[PDB]
Amino acid sequence: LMVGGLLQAEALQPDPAWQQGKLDNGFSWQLLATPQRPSDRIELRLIVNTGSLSENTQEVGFAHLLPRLALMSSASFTPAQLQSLWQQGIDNERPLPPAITSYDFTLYSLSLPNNRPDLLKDALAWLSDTAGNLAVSEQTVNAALNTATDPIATFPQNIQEPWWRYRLKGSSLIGHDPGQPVTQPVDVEKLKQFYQQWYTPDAMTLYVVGNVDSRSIAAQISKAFSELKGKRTAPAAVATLAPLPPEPVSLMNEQAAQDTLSLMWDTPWHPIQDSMALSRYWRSDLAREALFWHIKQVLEKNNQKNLKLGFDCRVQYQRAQCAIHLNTPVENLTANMTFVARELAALRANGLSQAEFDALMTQKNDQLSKLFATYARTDTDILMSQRLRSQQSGVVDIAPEQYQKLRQAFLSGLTLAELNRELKQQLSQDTTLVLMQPKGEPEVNVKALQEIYNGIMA
Ligand SMILES: [Zn+2]
Ligand SMILES: [Zn+2]
Ligand SMILES: [Zn+2]
Ligand SMILES: [Zn+2]
Ligand SMILES: [Zn+2]
Ligand SMILES: [Zn+2]
Repeated sequence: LMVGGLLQAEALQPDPAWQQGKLDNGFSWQLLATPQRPSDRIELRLIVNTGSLSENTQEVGFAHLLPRLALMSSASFTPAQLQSLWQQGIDNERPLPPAITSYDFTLYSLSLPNNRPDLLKDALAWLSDTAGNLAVSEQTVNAALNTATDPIATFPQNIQEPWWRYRLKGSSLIGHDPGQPVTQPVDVEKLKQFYQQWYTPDAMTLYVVGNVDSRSIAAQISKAFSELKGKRTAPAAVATLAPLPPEPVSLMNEQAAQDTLSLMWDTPWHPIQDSMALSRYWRSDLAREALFWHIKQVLEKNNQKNLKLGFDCRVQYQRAQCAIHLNTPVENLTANMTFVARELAALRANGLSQAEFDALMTQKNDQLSKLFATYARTDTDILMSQRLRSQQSGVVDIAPEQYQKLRQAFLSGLTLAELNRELKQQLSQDTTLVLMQPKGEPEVNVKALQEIYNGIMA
């Protein structure tokens, strides 16, 4: 017995449900078998770490063009077979385009019916044709440029948004719009060289979610993709944004019905490495949720003329963006902004009441109790999008039993004082006012609006 009287956190566990492997050429794959979704569609995603940032000025639009070629013709397919695949390759809801191209990636997507081994074979053949034997010729390029529509999407979905144009300023993404048309006539030889340079197996990951046979599909993936050649000499491009400037701004927008004033915060994102970071993230997230929740409730009890409120957070380009959106006619803007700003001032100073906190925590405890019920009811495409979001944005995916344990301990440990301090800290960082106006609406003086706002927040 040691004579003393008055004298760590566990490692986070990656979710072992996600089986992973690497082929000898560096091709990566990840598989989530879903026997709880035995009849749901099989989702396949091929991410290639090649986007518009890979393009020099003689290659503008090349990354966006390549996937359209893959829809004109594919080496393993007759026209009839290619059409048959794609007629049966789109999800029943939240359908995805065949490919999405962006600054630092291209994403190919197929959604197959359940219990169709033939279509799984075809899907893998289409994806391997695309990955290593893309049909790049004068004939396919001409055909692609003469389509009535553009089946290839971008991320962000609308690069032309005045908000996006503003947000892009000071970044490395300028002059690399991912959906730009190619310069014609196309140097087909240069296009093929670009494809061979940048479509290398070490820059690819295949993801599969569904009630599949994990033993046979691993073997099929190896046989489909192990012959790909090439290696990147440098790390793949990573798209990064500059910090959001602090100044208020008005942006005219041609699709807006009415104004949206956004109260925004933008900060560097630090991926969660350990349990302590996880807890800090959850405290911050819950404060954000609490505030939105509280304002929504106050609004339901105290109607404000023509106000609709929105709230969201995203992690993208290594930045965390959290926004409160006030959708309002311009005639009601100052009143509606004042309504929200007075809530923020009160929450900054005093936070939640104990009763409000206890309500919140009952609700969060309820949601946690529903964890596995929610999971069982989750469509394979949602499982897939969650995984890609985790992977692309660096937001950690942990074993669900560990999640349940750590989240329970977070909720049971959290005090009013702690949540209110987090609220105070968050709201003590100045917001950034971003006003979107409809085209044709007289410009609002956002400096004046900022002064009014500053008055309330004093
Ligand atoms: Zn022509
Ligand atoms: Zn396009
Ligand atoms: Zn938003
Ligand atoms: Zn309040
Ligand atoms: Zn689905
Ligand atoms: Zn277990």
